[PDB]
Amino acid sequence: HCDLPCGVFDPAQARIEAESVKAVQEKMAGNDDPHFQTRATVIKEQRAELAKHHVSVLWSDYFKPPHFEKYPELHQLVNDTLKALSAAKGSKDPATGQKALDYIAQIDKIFWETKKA
Amino acid sequence: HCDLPCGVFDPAQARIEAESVKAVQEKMAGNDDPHFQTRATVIKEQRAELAKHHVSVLWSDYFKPPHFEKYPELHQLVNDTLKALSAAKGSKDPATGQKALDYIAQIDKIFWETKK
Amino acid sequence: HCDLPCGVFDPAQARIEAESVKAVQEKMAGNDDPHFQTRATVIKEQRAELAKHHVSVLWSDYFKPPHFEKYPELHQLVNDTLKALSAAKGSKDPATGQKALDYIAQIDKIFWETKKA
Amino acid sequence: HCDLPCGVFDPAQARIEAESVKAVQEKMAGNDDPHFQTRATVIKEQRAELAKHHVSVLWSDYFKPPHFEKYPELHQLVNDTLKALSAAKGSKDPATGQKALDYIAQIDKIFWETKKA
Amino acid sequence: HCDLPCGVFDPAQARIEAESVKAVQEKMAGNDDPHFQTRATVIKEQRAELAKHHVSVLWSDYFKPPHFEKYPELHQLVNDTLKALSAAKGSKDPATGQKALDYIAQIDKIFWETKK
Amino acid sequence: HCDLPCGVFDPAQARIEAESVKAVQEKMAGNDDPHFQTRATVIKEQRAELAKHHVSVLWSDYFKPPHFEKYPELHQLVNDTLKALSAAKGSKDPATGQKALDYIAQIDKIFWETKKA
Ligand SMILES: [Cl-]
Ligand SMILES: [Cl-]
Ligand SMILES: [Cl-]
Ligand SMILES: [Cl-]
Ligand SMILES: [Cl-]
Ligand SMILES: [Cl-]
Ligand code: NI
Ligand code: NI
Ligand code: NI
Ligand code: NI
Ligand code: NI
Ligand code: NI
Repeated sequence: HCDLPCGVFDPAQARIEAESVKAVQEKMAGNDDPHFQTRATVIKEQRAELAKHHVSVLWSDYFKPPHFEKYPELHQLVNDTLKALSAAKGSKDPATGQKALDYIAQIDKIFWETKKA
Repeated sequence: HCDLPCGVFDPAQARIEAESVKAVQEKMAGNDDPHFQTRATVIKEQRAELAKHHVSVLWSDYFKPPHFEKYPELHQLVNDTLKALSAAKGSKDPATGQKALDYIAQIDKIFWETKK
Repeated sequence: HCDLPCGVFDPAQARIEAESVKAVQEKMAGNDDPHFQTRATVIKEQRAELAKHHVSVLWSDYFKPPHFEKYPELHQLVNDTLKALSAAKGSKDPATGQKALDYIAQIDKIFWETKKA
Repeated sequence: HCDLPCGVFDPAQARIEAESVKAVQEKMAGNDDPHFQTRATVIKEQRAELAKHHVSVLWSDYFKPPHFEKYPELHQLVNDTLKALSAAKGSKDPATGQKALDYIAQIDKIFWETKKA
Repeated sequence: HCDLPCGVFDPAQARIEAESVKAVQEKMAGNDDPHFQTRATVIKEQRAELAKHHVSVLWSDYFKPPHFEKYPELHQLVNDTLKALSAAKGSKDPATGQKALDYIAQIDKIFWETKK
Repeated sequence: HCDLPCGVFDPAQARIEAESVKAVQEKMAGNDDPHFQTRATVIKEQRAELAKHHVSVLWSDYFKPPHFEKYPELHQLVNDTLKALSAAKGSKDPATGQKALDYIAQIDKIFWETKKA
């Protein structure tokens, strides 16, 4: 995940940040205080950016030609995942955070299949 | 974990980073090229620091006074965990990586108990 | 402070960042411009976060088991200081920035004693 | 490039970092001092990582479905560019930096065609 | 620009970041949604800070005493440029973004003269 | 120091980071372990870089045109300090860390005068 390569990767890193994104979006419906809303927006932006970075590192550093060969939809899925995270940044609606998580979940299934044997 | 509070924590964040530290240590044992050794040292330093931040965060942002009362040894455990990580930082021996992982696993145990 | 170890520590690093937090809280009371309010919120989150990092570093990298023996309340003190910094992140009230300073002043008092003996 | 979106992007950001990567690799053949070699390796790693981040941001934030439609090789080219930057990180040979630059150059031509009308 | 020295500099790094500042200012004028305004404010602050770092770097790491002698006004220009960027940070008016861009263009002019 | 402006500045931030630089240079003379030498090199690059940021910040965000009028050599002084910090990044010799400190001490002297009048 660090590009040594160390060969340690886990889509859980991207998932956990994306789970924070959604958690924040949900908290934003419960407290209309301007200061709270602003801190939530600041922190959402950061966690969504870290999520994007973890997704991108998987795609660049972990996934290799035989994976792209076996999963020809994987390039586009990764791109759709990043754009869903951007749409989450730009939105207070938890449905957008959830969409990002659903995409990451497709990445995680593919990841673990490639880790098998 | 982002201090909103957002309420999402998982010691897996510390864990995966400390696993990377150990993995890098293991690889340093295999290949003595100076350039590689240096890159491994750079990376190990980053990963260990990240792991420390995650551990420090659980301690300050997740754990609360009722937990420190029920687990009177938790402050020292977290301190020892951070010191273990500093020691893995300073070392190429994967056993130091593993010691940090062992301490993290003690924290994870407590963490999931408090989730019940 | 850099974990080499280099042996250069000073709670002044935590203190100056916590002073910035309090000073930003004080400025927010003087200008209701929503853009200023938002920038102040961005800056206060960052500074408070750096203050927490400096405080954690002292506890993990400077203080050692004999210090914890001699000051059995140091563990809880450091935890309280970080929670006070998080409470100031979440607030516009300078009294919260002050409270974080109060705790930092207690750590600073212990620190300099350990530099004597 | 910041994901507002601000709509300001330029592959020159990724190019300039990748030009530093190569410059460092070339400087590494001229001075065998261990300390110099170490600082060069440290700085190479950083600039290659920033290059990767600029390439990834183009792919995720600037490029859109009609671009991927018109350039069906663009996903793979971006992936090859990132791996070339990783191979540059892992290498003292300026030919690896140059390969990363040749890839970025293909991205830059495509970028500017999509910016036309 | 990375302090090796690597010898690669281009005021385009400051420029593109300051162009992003101005672009964000322009967009703030178009859409008064609070969430959007906040995100624009977050981003503008980051981009402006990055631009400052690039400018400060040219000044310390690229420019040398012979340049400061040939261009006695360069120290003040760079200082003014950083202050312009701080002012764009504090403002939603794209004219402040443009002022910072104008100062950067003065630096770029001098920079390319010294490359000849 | 955070560009709000918040009005909290102290050259002690630059000073403590430059002390770390010098202290790391001194440690490198005491332990020839190649792994230690490399970590010391990593840490010294980072600390020196933070010191340069703190020095630049004072010059850009704290000092103002009347200060530059009263101290016409302040511009060159700040430039010299940053070049001295870069020279210490590039060196193992503590004399270079010391020189960076010497310059910082001169800025600190001017700073506190401007806090009086
Ligand atoms: Cl890797
Ligand atoms: Cl939290
Ligand atoms: Cl230390
Ligand atoms: Cl964008
Ligand atoms: Cl340079
Ligand atoms: Cl300020
Ligand atoms: Ni890795
Ligand atoms: Ni959180
Ligand atoms: Ni240190
Ligand atoms: Ni942008
Ligand atoms: Ni450079
Ligand atoms: Ni400030």
